[PDB]
Amino acid sequence: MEKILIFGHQNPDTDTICSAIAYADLKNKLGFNAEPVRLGQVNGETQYALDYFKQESPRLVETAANEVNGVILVDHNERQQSIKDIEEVQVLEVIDHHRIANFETAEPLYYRAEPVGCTATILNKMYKENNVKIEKEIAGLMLSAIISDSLLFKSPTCTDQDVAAAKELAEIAGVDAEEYGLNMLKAGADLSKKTVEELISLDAKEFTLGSKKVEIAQVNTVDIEDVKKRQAELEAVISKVVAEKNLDLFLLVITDILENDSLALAIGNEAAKVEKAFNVTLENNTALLKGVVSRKKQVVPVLTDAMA
Amino acid sequence: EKILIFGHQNPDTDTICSAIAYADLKNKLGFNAEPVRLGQVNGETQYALDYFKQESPRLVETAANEVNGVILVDHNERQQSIKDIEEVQVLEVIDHHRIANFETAEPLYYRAEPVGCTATILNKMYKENNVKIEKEIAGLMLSAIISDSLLFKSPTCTDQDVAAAKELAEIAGVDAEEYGLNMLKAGADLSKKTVEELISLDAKEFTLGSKKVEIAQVNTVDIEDVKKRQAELEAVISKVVAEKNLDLFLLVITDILENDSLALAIGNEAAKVEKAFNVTLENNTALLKGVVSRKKQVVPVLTDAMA
Ligand SMILES: [Cl-]
Ligand SMILES: [F-]
Ligand SMILES: [F-]
Ligand SMILES: [Mg+2]
Ligand SMILES: [Mg+2]
Ligand SMILES: [Mg+2]
Ligand SMILES: [Mg+2]
Ligand SMILES: [Mg+2]
Ligand SMILES: [Mg+2]
Ligand SMILES: [Mg+2]
Ligand SMILES: [Mg+2]
Repeated sequence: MEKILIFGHQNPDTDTICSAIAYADLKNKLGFNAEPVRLGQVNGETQYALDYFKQESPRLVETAANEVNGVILVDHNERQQSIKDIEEVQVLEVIDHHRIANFETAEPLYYRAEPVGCTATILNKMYKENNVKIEKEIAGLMLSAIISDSLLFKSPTCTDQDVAAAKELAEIAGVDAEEYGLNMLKAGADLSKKTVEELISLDAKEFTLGSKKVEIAQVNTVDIEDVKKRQAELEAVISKVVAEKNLDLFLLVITDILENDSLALAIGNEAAKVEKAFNVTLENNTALLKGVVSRKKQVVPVLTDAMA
Repeated sequence: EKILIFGHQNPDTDTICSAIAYADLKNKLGFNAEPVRLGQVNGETQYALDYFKQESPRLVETAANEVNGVILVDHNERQQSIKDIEEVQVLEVIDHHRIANFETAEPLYYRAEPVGCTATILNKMYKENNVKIEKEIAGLMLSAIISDSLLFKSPTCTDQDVAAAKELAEIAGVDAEEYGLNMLKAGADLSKKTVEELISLDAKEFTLGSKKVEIAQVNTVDIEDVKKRQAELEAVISKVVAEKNLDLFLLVITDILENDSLALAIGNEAAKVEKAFNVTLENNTALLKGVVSRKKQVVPVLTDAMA
């Protein structure tokens, strides 16, 4: 039975780790041969979930073509967010909830994207479609992904489907979603103890917006000022990445997850397009974005329109 | 509120019938959809609309003057879609092709399955939403499946396609084999067709690596009947190659009873057809035994060969 690898994006988050584990479980329970893997270090929010539910971290890989011919992507599609040698393997399936870009196949495939708040909400439907029981620990990881992506049901990407899926999965997992979820989210927002290099990379994604090359990184914090007081250090590492990767823009979004507001720090030739996108004035490279917490819903679309 | 649903340029039975069927499902669920088309209805699709007493979808050239959002069926690539596709939001895609030249600003509902026909996916969607398929609509969906599968002979045809067709033929009240052989024959009637029509009726454009390609297909019950028009075919094909700056125009002339095709290849990259199929072009043509599917048996190997 031909082996496949399943993985999410570079700089993995809880949905990218847990949705890879869950979809590999659904495949293997149906008699196939899948291994969930990861493309970077597990963050502290995800580690809390894996520890709580007694599950192992997926194996770390740098490339896939040395191992397999076919892969499945979860929680992303764009080539520059994926594994370094993505061109060298066949993408058999994608299960995702993002915009589509920089993604091509030579052959027909199973591509399933729904504009819901979490990839795991889609995988929940797929377990039921295939008459596979969800084990307690698997449901716990799927719940963890929904809580992470929805910021405990506060994010504007959260839908009635995500809420319903979380209710089902919390019951299967044997946990109170609010109590568990608060503890998990707090494990991820712990950060006056992280390097600025980690801050700008632990939830960074690259994009192309028209002709322009862009990186958008986000930090969950419970306090904007204990990030903002490090602006000189943040500018030094961000400017280095801008030069090395030839970026037109690096946008750091520092989100207060308990107030649902964000501070932007924008560096690069196209920093003024942030002003157009959010109707905002950059002063000393920053601006407050009130209400903005979602990169896929509230940052990527307007930044595209402003840049074009 | 108002949305348009449509398939590819040079519409086939799946593109017309899946647009009609998905609009029906949206409308039965309380939404506001109209199915439209991007080109003239072919003789196969016309046979189906006459048989099931259904009108042809309204022909449109642009969408942005009418609506803000659209739904694509049976395609995704921009160059196969409506000319002003960049000026509207794509809300959903239901499809069974490779993905390319397709980008959105926002998340969307994208549902592609590597099955034999878009209508096979829509059949599942009616069930997921608990909506009854009307007799006339089931016949159109059936027509789409028979068309894309060449009466269950194409290698794209899966067990899901066969199962869908069996349910829909029962709802439609027809024998699939008898109706299907007749419908397919209606599209294989090339007697009143100009060579301009022959190379455009079922033509699709692609970019394969960095090479610009057009692949047209024609259904026949006698390859040699179209092969005797080769000089006239080469005239119109070469005109297209020049006008569109193509690296390759490939005409695939398919014997729908024998499951073989004759290739006619014109353009700088014609020799890549020899590599893709392990054949030798003689006077610009080569027999491709077993080859009937563009999405499964032509596009992938041509892509490899041209890389
Ligand atoms: Cl009519
Ligand atoms: F995610
Ligand atoms: F089709
Ligand atoms: Mg993610
Ligand atoms: Mg996600
Ligand atoms: Mg996430
Ligand atoms: Mg995120
Ligand atoms: Mg079609
Ligand atoms: Mg089709
Ligand atoms: Mg077709
Ligand atoms: Mg076709």
